[PDB]
Amino acid sequence: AIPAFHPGELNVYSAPGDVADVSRALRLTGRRVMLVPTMGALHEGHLALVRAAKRVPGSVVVVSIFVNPTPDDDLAQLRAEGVEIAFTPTTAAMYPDGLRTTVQPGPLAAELEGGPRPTHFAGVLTVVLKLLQIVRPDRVFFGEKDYQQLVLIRQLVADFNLDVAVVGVPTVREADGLAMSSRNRYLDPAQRAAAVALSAALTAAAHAATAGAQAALDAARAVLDAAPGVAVDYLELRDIGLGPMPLNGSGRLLVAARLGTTRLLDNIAIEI
Amino acid sequence: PAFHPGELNVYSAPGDVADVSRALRLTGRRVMLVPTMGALHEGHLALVRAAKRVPGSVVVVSIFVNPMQFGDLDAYPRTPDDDLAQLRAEGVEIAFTPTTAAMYPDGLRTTVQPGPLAAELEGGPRPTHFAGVLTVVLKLLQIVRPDRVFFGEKDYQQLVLIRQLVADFNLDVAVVGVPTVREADGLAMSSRNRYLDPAQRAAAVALSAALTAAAHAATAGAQAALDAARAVLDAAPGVAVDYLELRDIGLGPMPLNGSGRLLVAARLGTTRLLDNIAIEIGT
Ligand SMILES: COc1ccc2c(c1)cc(C(=O)NS(=O)(=O)c1ccc(C(F)(F)F)cc1[N+](=O)[O-])n2CC(=O)O
Ligand SMILES: COc1ccc2c(c1)cc(C(=O)NS(=O)(=O)c1ccc(C(F)(F)F)cc1[N+](=O)[O-])n2CC(=O)O
Ligand SMILES: COc1ccc2c(c1)cc(C(=O)NS(=O)(=O)c1ccc(C(F)(F)F)cc1[N+](=O)[O-])n2CC(=O)O
Ligand SMILES: COc1ccc2c(c1)cc(C(=O)NS(=O)(=O)c1ccc(C(F)(F)F)cc1[N+](=O)[O-])n2CC(=O)O
Repeated sequence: AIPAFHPGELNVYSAPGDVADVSRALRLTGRRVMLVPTMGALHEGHLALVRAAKRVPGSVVVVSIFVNPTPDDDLAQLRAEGVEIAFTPTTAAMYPDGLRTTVQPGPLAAELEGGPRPTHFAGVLTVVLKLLQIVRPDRVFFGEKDYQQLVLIRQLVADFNLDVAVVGVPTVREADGLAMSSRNRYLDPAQRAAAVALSAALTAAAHAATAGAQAALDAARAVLDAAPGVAVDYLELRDIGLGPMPLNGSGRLLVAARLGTTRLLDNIAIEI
Repeated sequence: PAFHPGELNVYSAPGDVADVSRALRLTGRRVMLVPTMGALHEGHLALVRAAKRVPGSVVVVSIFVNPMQFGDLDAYPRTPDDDLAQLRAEGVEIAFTPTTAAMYPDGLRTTVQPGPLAAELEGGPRPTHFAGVLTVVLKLLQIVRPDRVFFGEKDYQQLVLIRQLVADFNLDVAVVGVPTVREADGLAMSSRNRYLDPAQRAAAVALSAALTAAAHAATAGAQAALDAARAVLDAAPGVAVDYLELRDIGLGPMPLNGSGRLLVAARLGTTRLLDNIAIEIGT
């Protein structure tokens, strides 16, 4: 028997087998299954992931809420957007044999964010793989804010021959350009004001780039240097797959910085 | 890609087999995967026959000597003509024969990291071996998307780790272990048996004799079982034992209770032979 599912309502499932069965049944009825993986505390960046998923014709949207080891609020937000499935497993349900077979990323995981957090991406890719196998979506949606993460997921998909489409959704930003993040609330007024330097550096670089890569890097560095209390961890221009930047062509510029105790990240498309 | 039913269709491109598989599954057929490294013998054909018995099945047999799980690699026997001939004789409809470049276009990048079992027994001296195995098996399962996948029980550790992969990454496939096919004297079928000279082939009977001796001795307890098997191994000329271990059936971090598996590995000249058996303690 398929678990109960009411079209056009929010249906909540905490058991991996239940969401798996419902998803399978829905695919067999027409629908194109979309997955938006989250850690809850839904914000406007997640709204953008959900909206992108909703507009695929014949979509049913699954939003997972899972913290790797309000809910009331999150669920009402999903209802308001017309999401039909929430998948809300316990740690036990995801890891019933505990930590055992895992995903080992390629060497990109050791670079950039992998310096301060050398095992973080192993966890991310392990959980993303599991969610993909459980839900079996046609398309999975991620923000571009965590660009290295996104690139690693694309590697996962290519490397293990997964049959899902990975969709990256442009970063949602505050009115001054600060990339949305659960961390922004912690900034005091001076830090919040300084934090605009990250996005201003990157947008300056993207426009400076007609004058070449060095001009782009030097423009972003100059903007970051205008900001007090912004400790830059890295500022790197790479190809779009995060290898070495080619002489000209498309790239990505990534920054990370610490403001007081808070780490912020941002990145942007660059054309040289 | 063309699929002619009742004939052997050989596909190298992963995309071709993936498409044929998906199309079959959508027309009601259930897809069975028999993943092998070639050099096929009657034990592999037992896998195929098992798979064939599943009502409405279509059987895919993969043949791929996976470089990521190894002069070792160059030494592995390759007999593709015999292999395809045997499959056609068994009525298999799909053989999947990918190139190394098709499987590993980006070389080694994302991989499967097994749990701690991979560092024991066969894995202790070979620390990446089972990573290589689980990585290729994951890939073959994603490509083919079978309903069921079939392995022999002879490489029991490998089988258990595959069960762990399946569980741990929520794969939607049933894993089927098929009991080891044996020569008339008891010797486990293996693509490595061809490397036994006549004397070593005679002596090799000691593995299976030891294991069956232990399974019967076990009414007298674990010590009697192990000591029976050791005695048979010790009486055999030219058999050098690498390990003989009685473990719980999952080979996991739990002591032996009523049901165990007794594992042996031993070298005959340069040939390393494995075997195992179910053991019931006190029966
Ligand atoms: C489209 O615009 C944006 C802008 C920022 C975004 C997002 C979208 C999404 C996130 C985000 O979810 N961050 S998250 O750390 O909660 C997270 C972490 C891991 C995973 C993954 F699936 F990959 F494991 C997903 C999410 N997630 O919540 O989409 N964040 C950053 C944040 O949540 O702080
Ligand atoms: C059927 O004919 C052949 C020919 C060569 C073979 C094999 C079979 C199997 C291997 C091989 O390496 N198997 S193995 O990678 O599973 C292996 C071999 C020896 C050890 C040992 F524990 F002894 F070190 C471990 C493994 N292993 O399971 O990691 N090799 C390569 C080799 O022995 O170097
Ligand atoms: C206990 O002694 C050892 C000795 C070497 C080990 C390890 C343990 C573990 C690794 C290891 O995982 N290396 S690796 O990440 O490059 C790796 C991972 C997976 C695979 C495989 F293909 F098999 F899936 C191969 C490698 N590798 O080493 O080529 N390596 C090889 C290394 O670090 O280069
Ligand atoms: C039902 O009866 C049997 C009896 C023995 C079997 C099989 C079936 C299947 C195999 C076998 O080797 N299958 S396999 O080609 O996928 C394979 C090849 C090499 C390795 C190695 F250890 F070298 F890595 C393992 C497997 N495997 O079976 O886990 N073998 C073992 C062998 O040929 O040594």
